Amino acid sequence: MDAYSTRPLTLSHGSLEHVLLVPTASFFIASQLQEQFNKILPEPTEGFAADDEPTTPAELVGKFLGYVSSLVEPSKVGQFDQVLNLCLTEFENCYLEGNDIHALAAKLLQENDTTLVKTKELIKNYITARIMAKRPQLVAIFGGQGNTDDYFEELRDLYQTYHVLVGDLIKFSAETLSELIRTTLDAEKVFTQGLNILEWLENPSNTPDKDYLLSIPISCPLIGVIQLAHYVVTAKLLGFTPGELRSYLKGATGHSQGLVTAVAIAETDSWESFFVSVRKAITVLFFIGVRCYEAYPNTSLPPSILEDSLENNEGVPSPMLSISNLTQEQVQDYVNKTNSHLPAGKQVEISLVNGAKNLVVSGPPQSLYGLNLTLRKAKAPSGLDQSRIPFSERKLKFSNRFLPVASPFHSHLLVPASDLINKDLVKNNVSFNAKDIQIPVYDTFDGSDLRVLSGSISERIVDCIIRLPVKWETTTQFKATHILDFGPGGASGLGVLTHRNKDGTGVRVIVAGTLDINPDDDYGFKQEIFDVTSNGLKKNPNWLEEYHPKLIKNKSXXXXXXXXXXXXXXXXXXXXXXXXXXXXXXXXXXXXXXXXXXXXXXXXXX
Repeated sequence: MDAYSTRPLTLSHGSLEHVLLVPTASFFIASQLQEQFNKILPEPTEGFAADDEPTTPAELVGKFLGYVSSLVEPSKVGQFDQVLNLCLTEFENCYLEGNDIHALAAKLLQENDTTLVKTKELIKNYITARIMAKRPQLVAIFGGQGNTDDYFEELRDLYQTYHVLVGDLIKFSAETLSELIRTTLDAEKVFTQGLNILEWLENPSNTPDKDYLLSIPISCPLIGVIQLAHYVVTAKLLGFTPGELRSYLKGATGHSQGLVTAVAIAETDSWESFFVSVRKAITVLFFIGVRCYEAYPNTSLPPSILEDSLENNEGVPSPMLSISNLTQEQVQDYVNKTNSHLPAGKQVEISLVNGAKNLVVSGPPQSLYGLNLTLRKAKAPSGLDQSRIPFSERKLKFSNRFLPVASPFHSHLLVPASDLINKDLVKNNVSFNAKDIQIPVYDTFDGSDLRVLSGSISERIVDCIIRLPVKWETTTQFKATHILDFGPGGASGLGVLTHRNKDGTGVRVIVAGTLDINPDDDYGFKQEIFDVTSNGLKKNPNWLEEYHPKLIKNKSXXXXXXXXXXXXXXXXXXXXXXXXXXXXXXXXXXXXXXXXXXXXXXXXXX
């Protein structure tokens, strides 16, 4: 038959072995849902309604037959089992020819209309119907506590897009976190919304409110599942085990809420050493959030503070505030004045030095709001001063919107949860952290190899989160060519903010999403291809320093140009060219042939 509706493509007439089963296909995608989709095709042509490109209905039929299919592996009768295979195999050498159809997402971003939200289904209509009852240098960086204001819906846009690669691990894990609530007693009263996360995925109706999805021991453990499930995605996409992913690594160093996710994943060989090492990751972040929340509880803020936080567009004043693009220890004076008027119980300290400019500060939120008060002083409303002597008298610029962390990590006041949680991690049998880490993971501060046990390493894991300053620049210090990210949420989580720090080097690609913004950090399809290694600028080694010989060996002649306008005017600049220079000559009053016949009054003496 044919892939109809104005862009025809063949779907094999089987000569009475498959011509008889297509009447159970031909009207079947001729539903009114595909037939009210086709009067929109003449005048507002193909803005919607796939058939926008002739692959898009053949995968929509490849959706539809495979989704009203047998739907079970003890297969409902072979009608809805075998013609799926031919409706796969026909496509299998029609538009990919090997090369793993995430490359066809690059083909969708180069040939037809620029759709991504449509592209996500034709991933899913392939890969889910791929499993319907037939047919089975690198530095990793882990995110966590990013600038990602939902932190959960990307898992919702993981389970929705992917059902093959993630449906296994959730059945263990989503039970397992609910299998931990009764263990530590009175953590239930810390967890007053219940941990059946499955129905949060099953419906957006009783998916809970996002701020209480933003409460810390809801945010911190599931984010690690996203930085675990995507690692199974590429293992399932590249046909690999995690050891075959751990074989192809040289970095594997991530942020605070993903460093310990990178810790257990380095000593992970099999799929069978996987889920036993997932419990290294569940029982930390579950216990991490429950210990610090008891140390500093959330309080309802005085709403007198809540007004002026809106006019400066700082958002909710949640106790984590970063600054933008000032040099350090200027603002420490403003810390020094505020910590002077503060008593000892609520003094304020700077957590992070992430990047050369941005500095994260954590502490009590009133005093964090109190820091804004003197930082609303010395701050311009962004008026232009590059006209009159910018680099001598400037009033500077800021951007200090808040961060939605509901427990002030990397601080000093939250000491007793540190020594308490490692008792809790002693309590269950998982605190080995032996030498079995293969890839040299670097620290979130001063990246030692960390196979220097007699550290009892599942004790360092927590003061690295709640005690320690990070200084993220010296965390990297790599020798790579490209960099993995597993940023939990968008093209925003700790990949773009790392990108300023490195130059002359990698064009790093992340796994989450399929967007692009510029040919700087493009992603979506570099994980699943061949014969296209984009290594961009080497602005150091490449473009550096060289003089140069002639055809018969000279020196070029010596790069230092010269061209003024009140000295150079005549044949007394001719001698300036006589030694070794790049002489220019203009602005000689009149241009009425005088200084023009005079050009050859120094061109013959040149």
